[PDB]
Formats: sequence, structure tokens, C-alpha cells
Amino acid sequence: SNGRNDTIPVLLDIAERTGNMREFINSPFRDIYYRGQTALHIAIERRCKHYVELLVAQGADVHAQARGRFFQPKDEGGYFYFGELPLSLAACTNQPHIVNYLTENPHKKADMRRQDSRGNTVLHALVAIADNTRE
Amino acid sequence: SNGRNDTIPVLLDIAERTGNMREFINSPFRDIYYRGQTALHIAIERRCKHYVELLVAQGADVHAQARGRFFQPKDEGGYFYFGELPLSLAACTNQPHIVNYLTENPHKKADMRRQDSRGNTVLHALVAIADNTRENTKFVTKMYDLLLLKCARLFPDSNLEAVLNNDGLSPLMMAAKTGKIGIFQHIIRREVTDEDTRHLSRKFKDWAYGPVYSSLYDLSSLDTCGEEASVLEILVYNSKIENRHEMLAVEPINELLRDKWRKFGAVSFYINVVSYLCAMVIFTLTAYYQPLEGTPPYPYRTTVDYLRLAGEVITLFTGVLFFFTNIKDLFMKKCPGVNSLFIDGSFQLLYFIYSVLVIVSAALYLAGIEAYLAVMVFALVLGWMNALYFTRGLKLTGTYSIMIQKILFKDLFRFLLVYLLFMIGYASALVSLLNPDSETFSTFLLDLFKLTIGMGDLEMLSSTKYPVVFIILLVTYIILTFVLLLNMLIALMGETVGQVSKESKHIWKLQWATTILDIERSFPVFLRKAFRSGEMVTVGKSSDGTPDRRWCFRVDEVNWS
Amino acid sequence: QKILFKDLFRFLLVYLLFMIGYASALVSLLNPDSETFSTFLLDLFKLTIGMGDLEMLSSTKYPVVFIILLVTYIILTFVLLLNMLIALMGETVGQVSKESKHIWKLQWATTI
Ligand SMILES: CC(C)(O)c1cnc(N2C[C@@]3(CCC[C@](C)(Cn4cnc5ccc(C#N)cc54)C3)OC2=O)cn1
Repeated sequence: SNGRNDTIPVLLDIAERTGNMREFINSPFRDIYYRGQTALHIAIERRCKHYVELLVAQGADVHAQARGRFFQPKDEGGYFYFGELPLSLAACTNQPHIVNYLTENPHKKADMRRQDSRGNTVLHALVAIADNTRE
Repeated sequence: SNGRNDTIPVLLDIAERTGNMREFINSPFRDIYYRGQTALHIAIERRCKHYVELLVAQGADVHAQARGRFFQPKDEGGYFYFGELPLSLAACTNQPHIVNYLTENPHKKADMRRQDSRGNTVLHALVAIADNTRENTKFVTKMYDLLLLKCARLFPDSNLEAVLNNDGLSPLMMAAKTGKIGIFQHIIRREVTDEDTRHLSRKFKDWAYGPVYSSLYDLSSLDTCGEEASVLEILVYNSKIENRHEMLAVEPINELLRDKWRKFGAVSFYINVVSYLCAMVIFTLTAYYQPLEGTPPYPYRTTVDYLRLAGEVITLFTGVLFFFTNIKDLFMKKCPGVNSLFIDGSFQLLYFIYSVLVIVSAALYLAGIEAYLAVMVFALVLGWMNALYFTRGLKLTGTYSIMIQKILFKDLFRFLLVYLLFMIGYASALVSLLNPDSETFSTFLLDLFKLTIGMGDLEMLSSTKYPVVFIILLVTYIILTFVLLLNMLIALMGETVGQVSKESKHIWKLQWATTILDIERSFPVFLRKAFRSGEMVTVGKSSDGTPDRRWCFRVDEVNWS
Repeated sequence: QKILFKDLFRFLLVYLLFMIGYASALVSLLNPDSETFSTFLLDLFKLTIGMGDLEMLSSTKYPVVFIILLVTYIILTFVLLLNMLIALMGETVGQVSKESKHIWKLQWATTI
């Protein structure tokens, strides 16, 4: 709602207070359609730098691979292939600042060299989404 | 004078002082030319907001219908049709402020739902005046949205688009068959961001994930499966020919047609093609297997006679089915004219002639032994000609069919007319000179016809009364026939490709769409519901909290901005 | 290559449709062989080229109808020839002339 949800810090506080924050903050989806997607992917896609910061500072996995049927190339039954990785996701949605934060941060740094299941690195992904349209 | 006439207040004062203001303030014209027009119409047309206020504050009728011969559509002997109503008048002359005043005022409010004599609402009128010119479209679409939102907000229960005229159409349907792109696409693609009146949108945004926005269009009216006079059937059959190719390119109609093609269109068309070719192979086999010796009816005792009878009866069944399916189609659709025969109208003629020939030949086969054999030959010829109909399914073959039809019709008869003019002139020239029969004309025509092809023999030069003149005449014959051949060539090489090549794809698109819709209309009602395109999405809670549940149709896009 | 492939088979298919229709029309009218199809095919083919002899008009059961059918054969075969001319001669040069250089470039590169 208007770029801010007030229940996020409360839910995080509950997460450490119950003692199982790690299982909560990065909980992959189980359906074949959205398999592997974590809250970090949603935070990056919604274009909330502050939310991705507060989410990774609490221990979000920055290498979780969203490999569901939705996150597949258009040719193999999917609507968006962004490289199957949070860094590749922030790269493929034109989010330079979130990428800068993801590459250098005190808590956990996502290196550019990591490959997804297909082997595609960040640059293979950035090629994959490219069109011949100028924009 | 300069927007102010000082005699109006004193005239109104005289009107109430004489005790008969009511009969004066709204006095209709009596002539057939301006019948019904009141002073309120003049005040609105002259664009005097303060005058219309001062005129209605004293009791001007805001529902008086100006129905004279001048206020009629241009096609019915008139110069301006604005909806036959003061509110429709202020709407059709781009006067938003006067409309705002008329809709809400302390004295007397004119509701948007009132229909004129034709049944046209304010929105039917606003469609009627709309043109495809942009300077018209900016205010037509804008003020259509204005009036629709105002009617929704004032009256939440009713839908202003949902009231029909005396023709049964709705503003979208009326814009479909009149050829008003500017308001047609604006009606289809409209979306209302405000939650108060968002329910009357026709394009909703289902979900988004980065640069993949899947908005889904509403086809509650575009595709009714033969229940509510669908817009698509109107747009393909009864719309304006010159603009139809552009109306069929709107965002949710092209994809809808493609979906209906892949869902049940390809398989049904192809099985129809295969069945037609099989039936025609059977027809040819029956035609060849017929024995030429004997007067019908033949004694059917041999198994070969049984297969001959089976072929004959299946041919008659095919012919009667053709008659049944062609008469109904012509009965349902209007008789076409120029620029629409090349689309679809031509084939109802040809198949009609095929069925008629087969039936009359069966009638002669009943009695005439020698007679019936004449038009089996014509029947096979014409049927194998009509086999060209089904090329419209494939784009590459569909265009070439248009080539053949246009060459056979537009220029073939022109060239034949000029050619026959030369034949009659030169035949009367040559034959009248000879010194001796009536039948000599028939021989000479074929002789010259062979000479044009090159198989003519010039041995008749000896019998000519004047040998010198006939040599020159034959030379001019050959030269001018060559000139006419070059004329037909040159027309077909420049003027045809200039127009027909571009128009061929457009005509094939219309042919494909009308065949899709004919295949759909072939199915029964329950079967069509099974092959209903789109989802059954729930868009939102209604004014009472109930779900919408409107049969929408999703198309997804990729946007990087 | 494009003339041999894209349009030649289209013309052959339409022309085959026409030959089968008109041959089944003509031969079924004659009053008597199975081999008569082969003779009629070549004779009509020569007639289209112009070396066909029209001596079978005497043997026709109905002389009047066959004259009309032969006239239609000639006219619509001429129409088909005009149609092929016009198609390959407006629409092909619209596309292929531009496409020819592009295809040659790819051929040259792949041969290198
Ligand atoms: C072999 C068999 C029995 O399946 C068959 C049936 N009909 C014909 N045609 C096709 C046709 C041609 C002219 C347009 C028409 C009137 C449009 N039209 C009207 N209703 C339709 C239903 C489906 C299609 C398709 N595809 C077209 C339709 C149909 O006139 C005939 O005789 C030929 N063979």
C-alpha cells in the first residue's frame, strides 16, 4: 500500500522471537508454477530498495534460484526469464541501485560470477531479456 | 448582437404578465422543415450558457424533441442529427458546461436516459455525429466518458450503455456497423481508474511481474455465442465496407478471431475441405462410370449398378445440402453490392447455380434420355471451379484466389467488350464486301479467332472481291488486337498491382473472419458455449459486493517503460 | 529457385484442378476407353501451347457444348497465365528483389 506496509518489521520481530527467523525470511514456494521464489524476489521485483535492504540485513539468501514454470524462457512455457537469481532479477528489471547494493553490502554479497541451473550468468540473462527495441 | 439581446428579459416579463408564459417560452415550430424546435434549442446551439440558464429558470422544456426534416441524419434528407433532444444537442456540439448545467440544476433536470423518437440515447447520438477525423474524436470520446461517468454516479443501478434504440443496437454496436473507429476503439479499450465507477470498464489489468503486464479485455458483448447480437457478427457482416478492415484490427478482436480459428476454426475448415474434395472425386467417378448406352432409368441389378446408384444419390444429397446451406445463408445476410462481391457474395451465386443445375439435371434424368447429359458436364465444370473457394484458409492461396476473381471480373469483361466491338466492326466490314450467305458470318468469326491465336488459314484471300483492301484490313486487325492485348497487359501490370495487391490481403482478412463466424454459426447454441473464448474471471465486488463474473479475454504484453 | 518453388507448384496445383475438372467433364460426355484420358490430356496440353488439332469436334456427342467448354478452357488458362504473370511481376519484385541481395549475402558468407 503506497510503497510501505507497516506489518513487515512486526513480522520480522515475531520471526526472531519465535526462534525460527531463518526458515521464515527465505521460504521457497512449493508449487511447480512459482517454485523456488522467495520474499527477496518479490522485494526486488516490486522495486523497494528499502525493503530489500531491511530484508537482506536480517538474513535473506541472495542466491536463491527461482526456477518455477513461470520463471522460464518464453519458448519453454513461461512469461519471464530473468536469469533465475536475485542479482540477475535486479539486473533484468533495470534496477541499477538495487544491484549496486546487492553487490556491496556488509551482510551478504552476491557475486556476479554465480550461474543458475541453466549455467546462465548475469550477462547471459541480460542478453536473454534484451530485445531489438531501442527502449 | 455581440452575445446579448436586451429584449429577452422584457419579453419574458411580458410573458409572465400576460399570464401565458408557458405557451410562449416553449413554442414549437410548425413547419415540416423545423418541426418541434423550441427556443431552448436555439439558445443551446448559439452557445449562450447564461441565456439557456435564464430560459430554463422560467420553465423551458428540457425534453422537447426537434424532429423536423432539417434535424435528420444526412442519409435521410437532412443536414444535422444531434439526437433530437436539448441535452443531446448540447452534447453533440461540444458544450460540456451547458450539459453540466442541464444535468444538475435546481429547476428541472434532464436525465441522460431519455430516448428520442428513434430510441437513440445521448450516447447513440454522440456516436452518430462522430467522424473518423481526429479533431472530432478528441471531444467525442472525452465527452462520451464524461456523460457515462455522470450517468453512473447519478444512477448507480442502471447502465447508460445498456439501453437500446428502436433498431436494438447499443452505442458500441451502433458504432460498430456505422464505421466510427475513434469511438469504437475508445469504448472497447476504456478503463476507469476511479474505484467509484471502475465496474464499467472493458479492459482490466490482471497481474504484473516486472515487464510483463497481462491486461484482460472484456468481451461480454463482443462474443455472445448467439445470444445477444454480438458486436463481432455485426462488424463482419453489416459494418461499413470501406472501414471494416480497420475495425477488425482492434486489440481484442484480432486475437479473438485467431483464438476462434485455432480452437475450432482450423479443424472444421480443413475437414470441410477434405469432405468437399472427397465428394467431388465421388461425383467425377459417378459421372465417368455412367453408361452411355440406354434410356434411363437403368435396371439396378449388378453390384456395379448399386455403386452407380450410391454415387448418384450421394451427389443429389450433396446438391440438396448445398441448396439448404446456401439459401439460408443468403436469407440471413443482406444482398451485397459493389466491393463486397469479391469478399464472399460471389460464392453464394456459384454454389446456387451448381445446386440448381444438379437438381434440374436430375429432373431431366427422370424423363429425358438425351437431355440430362448436357448439364452434368456444366455441373462438374462449375463445381471444380467453386473448389477454389476454400483457398481462403491459407493466406498464400487466399490472395491468389482474389487475383483470379478480380482478373476474371474487373478487366476481363472490359477487354471482352472492346474485343467484341472490334470483332463486330471488322466482321461487318469484311463480310459485307464479299460477293456471293448468312452462315458465312459464323465461319469468318472462328477463322479470325484462330488467326488471332495463330492457327488461322489465309486461303480466303483468293475469294475476296478486292484483294488489296483485305490485306490492309487484316494487318490492322492483327496490329489492333495486339494493341488491345497490350492494353489489358498494361492495365493488369500497373493499375492492378497498384490497388489490388494491397487490397488483396485486406480482402483475405475479411474472408477469413467471415468464414470463422460462419463456422461458428453452423454449430448449435450449446456447442458454441463449449468453445467459448476467454476465461470466467471475477473482476471485483459490485455495488452490492457481488462478484462481476464477466467472460473476459486476456492478452499479455511486454513493456519496458 | 523462387520461381521454381513458390509459384510453380501453386500454378501446377490450380492448373491440375482445372485439367481434372474439364477432362472429367469432357470425357464423361463421349459415347463409346480408359486410355482416352491420356490422349485427351496431351491433346488439350498441345491446344494450350497451340499445336493441338480440333478434329475431335466431329466425334462429340453434343457438338455445341464442347465448343463452349474449349473456349472456357482457353480463356481461363489465359487468365491463369495472366494471374501468374501479375503475381510474380508485382508482388514478387516487391519482396524478392530486396530479398535477393540479402539471401546472396548469406550464401556468400556460408560458402566462405
Ligand atoms: C462437404 C461438406 C458437406 O462438408 C460441405 C458443406 N458446405 C459447403 N459449402 C461452402 C459454402 C460456400 C459458400 C459460403 C458458405 C455459404 C458459408 N457458410 C455457411 N455456413 C457455413 C458452415 C461452415 C463453413 C466452412 N468452412 C462455411 C459456411 C458455405 O457453400 C457450400 O456449399 C461445401 N462442402
